[PDB]
Amino acid sequence: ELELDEQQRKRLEAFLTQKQKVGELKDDDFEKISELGAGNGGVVFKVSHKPSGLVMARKLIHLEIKPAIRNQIIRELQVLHECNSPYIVGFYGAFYSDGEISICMEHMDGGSLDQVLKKAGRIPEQILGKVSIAVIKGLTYLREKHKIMHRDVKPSNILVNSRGEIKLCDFGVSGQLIDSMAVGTRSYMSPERLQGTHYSVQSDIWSMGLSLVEMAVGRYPIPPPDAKELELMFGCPMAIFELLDYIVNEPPPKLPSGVFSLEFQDFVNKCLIKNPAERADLKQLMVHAFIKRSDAEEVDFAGWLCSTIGLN
Ligand SMILES: Nc1ncnc2c1ncn2[C@@H]1O[C@H](COP(=O)(O)OP(=O)(O)OP(O)(O)=S)[C@@H](O)[C@H]1O
Ligand SMILES: O=C(NOC[C@H](O)CO)c1ccc(F)c(F)c1Nc1ccc(I)cc1Cl
Ligand SMILES: [Ca+2]
Ligand SMILES: [Mg+2]
Ligand code: NA
Repeated sequence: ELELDEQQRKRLEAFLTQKQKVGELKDDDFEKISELGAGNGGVVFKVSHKPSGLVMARKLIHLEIKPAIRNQIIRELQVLHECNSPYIVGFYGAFYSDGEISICMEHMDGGSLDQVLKKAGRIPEQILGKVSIAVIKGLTYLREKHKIMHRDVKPSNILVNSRGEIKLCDFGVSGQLIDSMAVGTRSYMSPERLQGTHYSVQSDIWSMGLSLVEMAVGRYPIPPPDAKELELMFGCPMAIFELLDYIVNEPPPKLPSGVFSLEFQDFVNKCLIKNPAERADLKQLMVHAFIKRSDAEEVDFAGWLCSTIGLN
């Protein structure tokens, strides 16, 4: 599942060749083009790297900490130069400057899936089959090649582009950056992680499953939509601490029946089993009926995406 396509192998080669031409990244070398969005502790800009002419996405994480500390995150982040996969957002470099840490990456012109979902309303099952393949492959890659688990799968961390690529970002490559930060939503965290118990890649599988249900139905799915909400949805509020308690104590969300294929409902159900030991693992998901069916479908993801977000 980590074997590269010809077109994929080529795109990777092109990104690396371009990358080699970029030297050490420095603050003054960037011109801001626009604001891509912001989280609970970071802002992201679309920027031009003046010298190279490359357009990048630059994330600034404003953090006030001794030169000692900062210099350590920069060190761990250097691992990103080794994360090369069609399913992982490309990295250019990381530097510290005037209080904030900068992480420069490949700009994804389709933005993140939370943005796409807001535009689309809900994302069709066949499109989510391709998204599922990408996420599982991206997680397999991180695990196999870098012994890293993502730790923060959610729609805003899956990015897409007009070429039809789907990629993960914001994965836990640096332990120190994770600690020095660590308030990001806990709303996609597995029950085991919320309970302080057992967490491995199994926990990313839960987050992917919950993210797929949200994108399929068009709404964060906890607590479940009542009969009349589903009726308006297809024809066919809780405070954060209340929501995390719900996740730990109540049965997992599921897709509504009768609108999605049984293979897709079964796939999400296997990702959402509360017991991480019973929950499917990457190897099992890679050969799940829904994944095999989706891999065989010729889905024009870029055409769907471009039409939907009005790209162009
Ligand atoms: N490489 C990139 N290309 C295009 N858009 C990007 C890229 N990286 C980030 N973005 C956008 O920038 C937004 C802000 O990113 P983040 O600061 O990581 O916040 P978030 O992921 O939305 O929320 P938190 O901080 O985890 S709660 C994302 O939601 C994406 O829409
Ligand atoms: O950025 C991260 N989380 O979201 C930040 C949010 O803005 C906080 O509110 C993050 C967390 C831990 C870590 F180890 C990283 F490497 C991170 N960033 C990160 C990882 C891979 C790539 I390719 C690009 C980036 Cl940027
Ligand atoms: Ca400067
Ligand atoms: Mg993010
Ligand atoms: Na600056």
